[PDB]
Amino acid sequence: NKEQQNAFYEILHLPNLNEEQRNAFIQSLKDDPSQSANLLAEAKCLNDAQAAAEECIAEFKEAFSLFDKDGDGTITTKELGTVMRSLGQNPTEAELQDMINEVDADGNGTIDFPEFLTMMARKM
Ligand SMILES: [Ca+2]
Ligand SMILES: [Ca+2]
Repeated sequence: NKEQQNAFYEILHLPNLNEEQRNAFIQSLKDDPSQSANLLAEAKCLNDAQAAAEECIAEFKEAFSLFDKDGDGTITTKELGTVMRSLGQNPTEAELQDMINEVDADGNGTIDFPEFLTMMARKM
């Protein structure tokens, strides 16, 4: 309860959060203060997505790692499928292909972290 306390305060005073959002980070950092640095980062991104670039990239990396299970810095068509069918969805292997193709810049059949970034940026 030393650097925890700091983050706590900082979240309290992040201007742009609404008080439902504020409340979320707060009581959740109470139940698990070991997670202090991570909740601050997420809120920092939530509050100013332009100003909190590193914190957004931070969180977005962990999102990447979720699909990129073998960790070769790339999301294959298979890894997409592997993740999705684990979520009870049943895609035809032709939609998995259309889903990668729809966010693939250099058109090499997979998805790199920069391409991943663009997709996130796009909606919103
Ligand atoms: Ca991979
Ligand atoms: Ca690519």
